[PDB]
Amino acid sequence: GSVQIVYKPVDLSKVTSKCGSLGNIHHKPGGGQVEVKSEKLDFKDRVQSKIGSLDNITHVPGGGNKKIETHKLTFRE
Amino acid sequence: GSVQIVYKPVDLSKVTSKCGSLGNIHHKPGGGQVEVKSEKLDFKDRVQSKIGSLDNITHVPGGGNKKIETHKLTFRE
Amino acid sequence: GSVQIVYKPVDLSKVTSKCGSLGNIHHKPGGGQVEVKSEKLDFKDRVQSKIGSLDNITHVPGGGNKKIETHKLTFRE
Amino acid sequence: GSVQIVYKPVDLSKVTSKCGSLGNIHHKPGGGQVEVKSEKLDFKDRVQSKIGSLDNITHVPGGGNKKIETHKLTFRE
Amino acid sequence: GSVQIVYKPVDLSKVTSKCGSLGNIHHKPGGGQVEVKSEKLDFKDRVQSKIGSLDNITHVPGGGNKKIETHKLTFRE
Amino acid sequence: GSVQIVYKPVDLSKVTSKCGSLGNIHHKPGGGQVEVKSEKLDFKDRVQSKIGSLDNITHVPGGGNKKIETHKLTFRE
Repeated sequence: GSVQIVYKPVDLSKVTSKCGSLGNIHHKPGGGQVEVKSEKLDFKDRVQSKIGSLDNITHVPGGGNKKIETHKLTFRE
Repeated sequence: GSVQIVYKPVDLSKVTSKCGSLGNIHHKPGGGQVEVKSEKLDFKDRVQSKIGSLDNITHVPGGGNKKIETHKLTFRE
Repeated sequence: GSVQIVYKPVDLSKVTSKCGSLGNIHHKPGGGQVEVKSEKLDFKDRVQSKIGSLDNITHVPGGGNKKIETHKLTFRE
Repeated sequence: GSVQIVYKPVDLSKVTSKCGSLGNIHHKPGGGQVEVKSEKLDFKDRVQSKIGSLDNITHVPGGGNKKIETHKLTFRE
Repeated sequence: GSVQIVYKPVDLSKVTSKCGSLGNIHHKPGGGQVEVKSEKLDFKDRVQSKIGSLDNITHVPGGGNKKIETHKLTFRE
Repeated sequence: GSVQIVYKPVDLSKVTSKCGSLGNIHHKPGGGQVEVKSEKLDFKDRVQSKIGSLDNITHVPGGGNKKIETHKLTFRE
């Protein structure tokens, strides 16, 4: 029993963004309140949690192009 | 029993965005309240949770092109 | 039993962003309050948590292009 | 009296020529005579002149694309 | 009296020529005669002149792309 | 009287020529005669002149791309 595998993906792909300008951008979020009251917190076994936040963000990329690839090859016996 | 596999995907694909300008953009979210009251929190076995947030975002990419590929090949016996 | 594997992915991919200008950008988030009151905190077994934050961010990349690749090959017996 | 002028022409123009081949080209102009007889020549005040020529030309550009722009802004008082 | 001028031309223009080959090109101009007879030549005040020529040219550019721009801004008083 | 001028031309322009080959090119101009007979030559005040020539040229650039720009700003009073 002979197994022969060949894996030749050939990728010539271009992700591009030509952008003349971005210009003025104003972010004016109003002030807020986030009150939380909890008596107990028994976190365990890979628990990820957030308890109380106010997130203000201005993410402005001059081209935010994102390319994600994933190659995977699994062989058994 | 002989198995012969050939894997040659040939990709010549272009994701593009030509954008003359973006210009003025105003984000003025009104202030809010997010009050939460919970007595107990027994989180376990891969639990991901958020308890109390006010998320203000301004995501402005001059070209936000996103290309996602996934190649997968599995062989058994 | 002979197994022959060849792994030749050939990638000629370009992620690019041509951006004439970014210009003025104003971030004026209003002041807020994040009061949290919790009696107990029994965290264990890989627990990651945040308890009380006010996150103000201005992430402005002149080209924020992100390319992520992952090659993986697993052989058993 | 206040004058405010903004001059933002945004040009994203491409002049291109894809040409597989040019190949053989033969120029065989027959010999000629250009006899001129003039008694006087009183040239003055920016006079440009040619008196007697035989012009043989072979202008072969592999892409002779020519882009000409002109921006002009004049302000008085 | 206040004058405010802003001059932001944003140019992202590409002049290109992809040319697979140029190949054989033959220029065989026949011999000629250019006899000129002039008694006088009183040239003055910026006079440019040619009196008797035989011009043989072979201008072969592998891409003869020519881009010409001119920006001009004049202010008075 | 206050004058405010801003001069921000942003140029991202590419002149290019991809040329696979130029190959054989033959220039065989036939011999000629250029006889000129002039009694007088009174040249003055910036006079540029040529009197008797036989110009043989072979201008072959592997890409003869020429970009010419000119920026000019004049202010009076």
